[PDB]
Amino acid sequence: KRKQVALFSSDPNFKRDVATRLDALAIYDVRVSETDDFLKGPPADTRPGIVILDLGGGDLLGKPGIVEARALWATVPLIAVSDELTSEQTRVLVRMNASDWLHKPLDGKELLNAVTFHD
Repeated sequence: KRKQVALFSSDPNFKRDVATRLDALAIYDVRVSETDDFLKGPPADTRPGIVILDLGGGDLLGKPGIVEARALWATVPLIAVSDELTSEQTRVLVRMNASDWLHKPLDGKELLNAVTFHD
């Protein structure tokens, strides 16, 4: 019934605030994990609806098989959250085919607009 949301972040403030915001909307089943858990792809016991990936400074974009790991998630919408990136990092982000590029600190409205657009 509820739309599964996989959230990946190494920022404790961001994890708490995004899970609280989406869980207050009641129509989302939100799972939270470390940024590098994204590389593992979806678990066989789940059915992802949306992925929220907190890239931070963009350390994960320099990981060798990152664009291939995105394909493990098939065509689920991907919401990318990051601080400012370089052109080289923006290239990887473009290949990762995210529907939204949110800049930290994200406002309430911007995240809810990105998630509800795919509903």
